Amino acid sequence: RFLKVKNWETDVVLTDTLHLKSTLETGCTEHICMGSIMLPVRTKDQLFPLAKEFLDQYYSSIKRFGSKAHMDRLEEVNKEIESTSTYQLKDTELIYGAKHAWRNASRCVGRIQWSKLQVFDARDCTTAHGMFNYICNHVKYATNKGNLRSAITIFPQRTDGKHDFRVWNSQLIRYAGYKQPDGSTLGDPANVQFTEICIQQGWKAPRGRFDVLPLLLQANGNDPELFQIPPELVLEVPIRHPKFDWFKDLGLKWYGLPAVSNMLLEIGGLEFSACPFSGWYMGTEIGVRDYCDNSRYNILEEVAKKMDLDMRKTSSLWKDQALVEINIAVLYSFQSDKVTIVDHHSATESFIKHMENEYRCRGGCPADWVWIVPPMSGSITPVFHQEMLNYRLTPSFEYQPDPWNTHVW
Amino acid sequence: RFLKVKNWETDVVLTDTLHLKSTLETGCTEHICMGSIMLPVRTKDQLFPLAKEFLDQYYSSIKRFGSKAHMDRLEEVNKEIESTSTYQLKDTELIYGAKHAWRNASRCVGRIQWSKLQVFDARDCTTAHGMFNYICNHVKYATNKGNLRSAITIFPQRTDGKHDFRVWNSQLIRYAGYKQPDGSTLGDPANVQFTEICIQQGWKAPRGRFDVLPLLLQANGNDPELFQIPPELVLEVPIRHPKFDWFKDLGLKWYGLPAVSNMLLEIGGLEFSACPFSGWYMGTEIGVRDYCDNSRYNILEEVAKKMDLDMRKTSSLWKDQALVEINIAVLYSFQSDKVTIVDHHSATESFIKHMENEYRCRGGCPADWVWIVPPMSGSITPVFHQEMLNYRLTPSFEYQPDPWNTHVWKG
Ligand code: HEM
Ligand code: HEM
Ligand SMILES: Cc1cc(N)nc(C[C@H]2CNC[C@H]2OCCNCc2ccccc2F)c1
Ligand SMILES: Cc1cc(N)nc(C[C@H]2CNC[C@H]2OCCNCc2ccccc2F)c1
Ligand SMILES: C[C@H](O)[C@H](O)[C@H]1CNc2nc(N)[nH]c(=O)c2N1
Ligand SMILES: C[C@H](O)[C@H](O)[C@H]1CNc2nc(N)[nH]c(=O)c2N1
Ligand SMILES: [Zn+2]
Repeated sequence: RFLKVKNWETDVVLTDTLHLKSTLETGCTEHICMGSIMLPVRTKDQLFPLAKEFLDQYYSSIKRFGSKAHMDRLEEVNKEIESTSTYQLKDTELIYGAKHAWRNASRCVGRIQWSKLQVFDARDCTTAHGMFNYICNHVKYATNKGNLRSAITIFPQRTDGKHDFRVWNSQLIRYAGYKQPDGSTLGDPANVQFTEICIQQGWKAPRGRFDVLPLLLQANGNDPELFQIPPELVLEVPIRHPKFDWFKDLGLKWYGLPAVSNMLLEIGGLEFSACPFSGWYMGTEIGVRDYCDNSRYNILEEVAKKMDLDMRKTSSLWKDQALVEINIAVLYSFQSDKVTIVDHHSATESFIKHMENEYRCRGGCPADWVWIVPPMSGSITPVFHQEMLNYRLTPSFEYQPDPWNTHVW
Repeated sequence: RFLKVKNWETDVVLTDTLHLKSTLETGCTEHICMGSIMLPVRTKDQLFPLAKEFLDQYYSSIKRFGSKAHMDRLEEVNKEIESTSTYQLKDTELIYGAKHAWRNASRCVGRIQWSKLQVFDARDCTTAHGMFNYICNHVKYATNKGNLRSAITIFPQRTDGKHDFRVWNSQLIRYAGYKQPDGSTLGDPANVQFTEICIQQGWKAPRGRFDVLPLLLQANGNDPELFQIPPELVLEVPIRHPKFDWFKDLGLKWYGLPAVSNMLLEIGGLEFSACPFSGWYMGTEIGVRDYCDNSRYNILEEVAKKMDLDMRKTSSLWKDQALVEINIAVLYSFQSDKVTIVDHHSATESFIKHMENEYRCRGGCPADWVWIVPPMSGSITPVFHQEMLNYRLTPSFEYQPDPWNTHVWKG
């Protein structure tokens, strides 16, 4: 019932009690571990337990548990659900809920930052043009001229499930991908399907390698609509290397603002299906994953060639050498252009400190080791040596089906 | 039931049915995943089912399930258990068992090789001197002048748990570690406690940075005895770098033969508490873990110093740079001396081919992602992108308590 986690580098042992407050299921059983699997409406009856659980933790958090104001709010929400089949969160609850969904995100190494989140309440939004406005304002606020600030914008909650708000983009800012007669892929291969949806809905694709995609926004269950984000709001960084003068000629760039927009925020049983949120990048996300995944920009081969490495045999570690250089360049470029970025050493060191705070202050910290350990140089980061327990707490961010599969036109 | 795994790089989807044969528990529940936890006397009653399950598996593998020989062997083992409380494996069953424990080892990336395992049957062994002789022969056979061959030596099984055979070394070949009065460590800090035991038992320590430890061997529940492996049997590689000529002057070397000696082999309910096994290295085990863990040789700083990397900010990626150079050095050095080694790209690519094969022919391949993914350059290896299912099959290799924690000293 009480669980221990050990760090094998430092011998520090922490005791987890927070897992006993775990609501949702993991995918694992006593017979099988699904730890490495990527992906493993509410009737009146289901909603009240969920609301009570949430309000209890909320009132506890402001040191008012069992107070008249606590009991009063529980009755008010109970009455509202009994009458309307749903309920509305107070601003204070919504903010607490959003901060806690981030605090609970077991796959996020950046959670030391969880209490500094700007929450933009977009529950009064009714159209896609309204959504576009809210999103530009979020983009501009979060970007802050390179001095990035964490933010989330929360559109109206699901009702009967036929009037869903959705941002169809997987992130607010991404690059288009196009299949060519050639048989190869121009731009980002991850976005080929989405790019085609944009085209089939009207978008004039410039057909380049780094074309910022249009937002495709769905309000109130309606057909989604296209908008170009003002370019002056999309802060991009040209990638150069501090030692290699040829690096700029690869013609690489990335965007400054990582902003996930396809997830669902669950607070007190309510479901916010459009809740784009953003922070700032850890360097490896771009340099290792975006640039080097075989199925992404896949640039290792071109870079290795320019370095004049021996690509005859895997054992020369030519991939590993090129990988480090690409990642030095990402960090140097962002740092030179004064755009907030964190390297994997710094971010994992901060996460270990955050785990210790959470264990000391909350009795635990759900973490998914498979996600938390950076995709390069794993064991030279402290997280590699840290046992982590993974479990699901609410409020939470959850995955949801891509809208093009669900939506009826 | 069927469980699917997806490779996110290739979109190849595989279907597991083999998990239906898993008996042991994982540590996980519906409410918690213990996937990153390092470590998550049998009665007759519990023994016959375990024997039967094993012999059914063996007899199926040789295409003799339900034969007279299968039935006679069940009857014979049954009778042996009831009368003597245990039983003895036939040589053939021991071989099959040890190969399968390797095939089932979900933390092992090298399992493409599982069917090529030399099994040395050391069940007639009775003394520590006998164990020493068996282990020297294993070392010489496995080493094979650098052309490494996988092998395992299997000492007598547990009886009442008061008469255990144990190799106290965690690996047959490892370097001493010595804690100095000033709190620094000479040699391998992983081996400090074990080094202290060896010293106390009477080992004369040379006190250098790469002193091969003596074997500390326990037979039949007796107090363990020290033995020095003949140095001519301990193949070592001096580490140098193909471009950096100062690399040699770091004074680094490593041994060629990775040989785990502290695990317990379970076959058909029987427990082999001393079963040292060996293969060949994947470079990262030495270049990443042994050399660069903060709690091991910890050479990153000195290497990066000598490379004149910018060390004042982690964001220069100096550690990552020095890490790649060290790992190039390890593979170059082994290759130059003709000692078998595999790089992490080759080994993971082979593992994925092994895993796909296993899914087709066996219905699955239990794998622990946390261990299988290499400790550098994770996502440029194909295993990073491969979903894996982890479950426990027998025969198996298991952890067991360090023997200095449990041994009853006879004096
Ligand atoms: C402030 C700087 C932040 C850093 C450095 C950071 C770091 C990261 C990284 C490296 C990942 C893994 C992404 C991947 O590999 O696909 C991630 C995932 C995630 N983060 Fe953060 N994060 C930050 C801010 C935030 C914020 C502001 C939120 C929510 C308000 C958030 C919630 C999440 C969630 C829910 C995931 C899992 C996403 C998924 O499953 O695809 N993070 N974080
Ligand atoms: C032949 C070449 C082999 C290679 C390249 C290889 C590779 C590896 C590696 C890299 C590990 C992880 C070690 C660590 O990080 O501590 C490992 C673990 C393991 N291997 Fe292998 N292996 C080989 C042969 C063998 C053999 C012959 C056996 C037994 C017959 C074996 C059984 C195991 C077991 C039980 C583990 C888990 C060890 C633990 O939990 O500490 N492997 N293998
Ligand atoms: C808020 C935030 C900050 C930060 N530094 N990084 C992120 C993650 C963003 C930026 N880089 C990857 C992207 O994550 C979204 C996709 N998450 C991984 C994923 C999940 C399901 C399916 C596919 C897939 F790639 C989000
Ligand atoms: C047979 C074999 C081949 C091969 N290439 N590698 C190995 C593993 C050996 C050599 N390198 C590390 C060592 O692993 C032994 C123990 N594994 C780590 C471990 C397990 C439990 C607890 C702590 C701990 F560090 C074994
Ligand atoms: C199959 C495996 O779970 C998958 O490749 C994971 C591994 N770890 C990851 N870790 C992070 N941070 N992001 C990812 O996309 C992944 N992908
Ligand atoms: C806490 C964590 O499980 C631990 O550090 C693991 C991670 N993955 C590993 N993987 C391998 N191959 N060997 C190891 O020792 C470890 N250590
Ligand atoms: Zn699990």
